[PDB]
Amino acid sequence: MTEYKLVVVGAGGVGKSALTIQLIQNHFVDEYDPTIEDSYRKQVVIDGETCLLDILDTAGQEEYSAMRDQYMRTGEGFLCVFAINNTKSFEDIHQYREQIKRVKDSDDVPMVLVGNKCDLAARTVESRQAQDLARSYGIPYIETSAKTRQGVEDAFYTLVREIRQH
Ligand SMILES: Nc1nc2c(ncn2[C@@H]2O[C@H](COP(=O)(O)OP(=O)(O)NP(=O)(O)O)[C@@H](O)[C@H]2O)c(=O)[nH]1
Ligand SMILES: C1CNCCNCCNCCN1
Ligand SMILES: [Mg+2]
Ligand SMILES: [Zn+2]
Repeated sequence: MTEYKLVVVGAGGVGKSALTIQLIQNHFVDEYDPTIEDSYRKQVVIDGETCLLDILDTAGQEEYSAMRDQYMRTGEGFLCVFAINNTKSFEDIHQYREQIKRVKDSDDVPMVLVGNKCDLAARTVESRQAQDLARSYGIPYIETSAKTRQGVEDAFYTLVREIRQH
């Protein structure tokens, strides 16, 4: 069975753990819920393929940046997750994509840009400029809401498709 090693990157609080738990466990978490599992596994069906998903859930804080260089190196695809209500997290996508190309030694790693927290009305990152940042990266863009399950599978499965196409 094909195993897709996925790594969730992005600034702190954008919903990296929420997107991961909503995919593997079908349950939404907030600040009060534990998010220290880091490593996840689940058998899913993507485009008719029954496969195994290895989700490497990383922390977004700069304290764990040196810890992100060690793991995620063994990752194949990456979800560059930001929050549509936080403009800094969207422009922080710059330093995370650049941190993956330096661990991968490659300009085109299987990658995906994720705009999370779409349920909230206080959008500060218009989808237009997010679709353009992902287009300039040459990677797909997925708008998600880990709170309402919308786009959650679309983000992880499209990144898996990115791995296949690479
Ligand atoms: N409304 C809404 N809130 C969300 C969504 N995803 C995450 N959140 C909220 O954002 C906060 C951070 O969630 P979390 O998944 O831990 O984000 P994180 O990027 O993993 N943080 P860290 O980098 O420290 O691991 C929580 O309060 C959570 O409820 C979403 O899609 N919608
Ligand atoms: C709350 C949940 N923590 C996830 C892992 N991060 C360690 C530091 N985070 C600060 C608040 N983040
Ligand atoms: Mg987290
Ligand atoms: Zn945290």
